[PDB]
Amino acid sequence: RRVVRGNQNQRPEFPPPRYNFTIVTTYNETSLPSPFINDQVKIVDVRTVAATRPCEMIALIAKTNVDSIIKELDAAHKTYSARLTWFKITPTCATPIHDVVYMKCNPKLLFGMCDERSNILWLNSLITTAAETDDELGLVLASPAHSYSGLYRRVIQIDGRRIYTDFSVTIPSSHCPLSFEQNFGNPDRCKTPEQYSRGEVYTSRFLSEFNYRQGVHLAWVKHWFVQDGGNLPVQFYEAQAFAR
Repeated sequence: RRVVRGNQNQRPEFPPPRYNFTIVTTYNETSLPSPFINDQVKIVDVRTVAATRPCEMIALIAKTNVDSIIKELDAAHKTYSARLTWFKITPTCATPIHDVVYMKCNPKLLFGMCDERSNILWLNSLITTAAETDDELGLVLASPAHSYSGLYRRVIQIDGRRIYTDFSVTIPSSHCPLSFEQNFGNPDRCKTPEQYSRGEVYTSRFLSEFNYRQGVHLAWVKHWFVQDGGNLPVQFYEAQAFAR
């Protein structure tokens, strides 16, 4: 288990928690449904994202209809379970890079505001340069390398409904010395359509936990990016307005 270690006087400021949840580190797993689209037709929101300078921090963000599904369960007066999974997708295989399972979700509230969740899973080589956005549905990527270029797919599962968003990402060719190479295409983590179909993909077997709430994880990712020389885009600043 990854833990953050070091002197208190080197911490960033942490925004207050959004929702007090319990990580059920012992919950027993189900295989990952295939992210490939074949026999179940889906509408997909397709976005494009391009970094314009080396080591640029970027965010994969797109409004979805997730609330219209959550609030259908509210009108039914049903709590629900959910799953969030990010993939890097190629025609031959798909690599899950972030995966979370949610239980006892109150549909009066927003996505992710659920009493329980699984371990919060990440590709281990992304933990210091990646985190969720504030509503837990976006992905922040610090110091990408050129090899990050390609197709990213987010699958949100709410009860028995699924939402797909694709991001076509371009990163320029100059080298970023702050980056980590993810080797996204490695067959240990890049799983074929057949492997998903046969029910054989279990994220606990190859992703790693970073069981810190979003506000703490992103605060650290932004702090480490700047302390290593990165130029933080104003998009990732917080509002102080007139206060303090």
